[PDB]
Order: sequence, then structure tokens, then C-alpha cells
Amino acid sequence: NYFSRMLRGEAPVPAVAGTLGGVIRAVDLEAGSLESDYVATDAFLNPVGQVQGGMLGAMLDDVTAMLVTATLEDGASCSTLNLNLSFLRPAQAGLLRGRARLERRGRNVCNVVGELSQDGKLVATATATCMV
Amino acid sequence: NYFSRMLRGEAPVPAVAGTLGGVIRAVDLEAGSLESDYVATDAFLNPVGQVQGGMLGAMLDDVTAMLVTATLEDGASCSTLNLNLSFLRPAQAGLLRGRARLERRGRNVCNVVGELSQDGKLVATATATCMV
Repeated sequence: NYFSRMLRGEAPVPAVAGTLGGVIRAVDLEAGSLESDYVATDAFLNPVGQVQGGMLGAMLDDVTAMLVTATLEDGASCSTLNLNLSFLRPAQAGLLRGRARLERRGRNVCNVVGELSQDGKLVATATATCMV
Repeated sequence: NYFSRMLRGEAPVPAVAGTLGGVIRAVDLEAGSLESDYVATDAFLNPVGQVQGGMLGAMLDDVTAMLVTATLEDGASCSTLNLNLSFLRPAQAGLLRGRARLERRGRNVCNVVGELSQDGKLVATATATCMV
């Protein structure tokens, strides 16, 4: 698994995960779930000092695609086709917690849901449609 | 207009637009359209060297929300509720061109579409639902 090589330091984390302060905290391949931390920097802020929605979406993209990748054989690859983002509450600079769950693992499509929390509240959700 | 103050250097560009290399190239408030450049850095790349979908979504978020903001009175504010992103073709590090159009400007909701191109091809599209 590229993913499990990545977890034990034997393959590179994608640069974008570095940029988002992404750190995988939990995986459960039988439950079909995954958890990652993210860091919103002052660089990701709108004029009023909240995190831009799109930047939250990049974290949701990461957690959902990571979960899908975790399930793949070597040689298979996760490609996200659509990502629908709902912005629920404002986020501030600092840590966030991303949680992904597989709603369906198909032969070629996976439907993933992602939730992003900060300070114990949901700030944004996602639905990802991914092909493999 | 906060937006037009921002264009002539008399108000701060949001930090996130800096991060995305965002530079407004065109506005047409009667046509209801707006155009911005974006720069994808090596920091926004997936393992295979293409731009992460979510990072493209943050550019789509910027162009669509910018267009909405351009139309607002002083005191009014643009808040994106949902953003649906479709990923069409892979992008590489470098310049991209974001284009926004208003499909509807309501009393409290604006429906915006965004398209992101690189090297003359659409890489991603968006639909934003925004409240004011």
C-alpha cells in the first residue's frame, strides 16, 4: 500500500498535506474511517480573520482521498471527480480535526463523507465521489 | 465598495488570495462576470505532481466570492453556503485563470459559476451558493 508506506515514513507525504498541516491520527479499514489533523495558518484567512471556505475544502479533499487511498491495492489510484462542500460555521486559525467515512466502496466508485471540526463544533462537511 | 477599495490598493487583499497568487484581471458588473489569475505552487501538489483538487477549489471559491463581493453595498457581506467542485483535467504548478459568472443575483442568494483553466483547457468548475 502506498498509503501504509507513507504512514511509517517509507514514502513521501504529498506536499499539499504538508501545506495543510495534515497528520493522520487514526485509520480503521474495516469500519472504513480515517481521522486527520489539519492546521489553518494566518495565510488561509479571509479579511475578517476566518479561514477561507475553499481552504477548508482542501482539508476535506485530503481526508476523503486519504481514506480512499488507504483501501487501494498497489497500482490502483484514487481520483476525485466531484467534491461538494457545505460550510456550516466559521473556523479560526489553529488546529482542526478532519474525519472521513466511506458510504460506499464500489468496484470503481467510492462515495466518501468528510467532516471538519474545530473546538468541538463542525465547521464544514463534504461529499466526495472518487473513481479508482 | 470594499471590493473596489481593494482593487486600487486602499484596502487589504485577503491573506488567502496572496497565498493562492490571486490577481484580479477583469470585472464587469453589468455582465456579472469577473476574471482572476491564480498560481499553483509546488506546495499544492499531490504525490504525482498535479495540483490537489481542493487547492483548485480554493481558487474557485475566491473567484466566485470575489464576484459576489464586487456587487455588494457597503455593510453587506458575501457568505458561501455550498460550493460544488467538479474536477475535469489535471493541473500542473504554474498560472491558472479563474472566471466567474453570476447565474442569479437574488435579494439574499447569489448563484455563481466558476471555471478554472490552465494552458487553454478547463481543469475544474464550480457552482457556489452564496448568501449576503
